[PDB]
Amino acid sequence: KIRLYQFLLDLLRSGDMKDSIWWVDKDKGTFQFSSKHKEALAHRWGIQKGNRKKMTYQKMARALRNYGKTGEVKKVKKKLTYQFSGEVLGR
DNA sequence: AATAAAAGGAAGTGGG
DNA sequence: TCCCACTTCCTTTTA
Ligand SMILES: N=C(N)c1ccc2nc(-c3ccc(-c4nc5ccc(C(=N)N)cc5[nH]4)[se]3)[nH]c2c1
Repeated sequence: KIRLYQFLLDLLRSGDMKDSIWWVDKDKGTFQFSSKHKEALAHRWGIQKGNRKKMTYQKMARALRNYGKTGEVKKVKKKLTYQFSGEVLGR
């Protein structure tokens, strides 16, 4: 099954949910969620995974935070903003 | 207060 | 057995 960081990168590449997520500086890999429209993106993640419960942005961001140590995705000191690693952006 | 963003410990679920 | 890669639950903290 697809990994969360890959789901997000795929969305950013396709533009399919541009009202929920967008690049801030794509060269740096920084991206930002919509305050008002992030829940619809979280719902889509849960449905893609076939999880038992409805996915929420809160639970999706809980998963995102686990990438902090390994480095695939890091939180940026800006509202609803995160940053992919160079490895993730290259691969 | 109401609302939201951010955090993280801990236990549960998948598929190896 | 026991890690993967989250998911789910609950509580706290800050703005
Ligand atoms: N509404 C808003 N416009 C808004 C905008 C930006 C915000 N940036 C925050 C936070 C930053 C740090 C926070 C925090 N540091 C913690 C340490 C420990 C724990 C714990 N559970 N031990 C919890 C913590 N939370 Se909250 N809140 C914002 C709100």
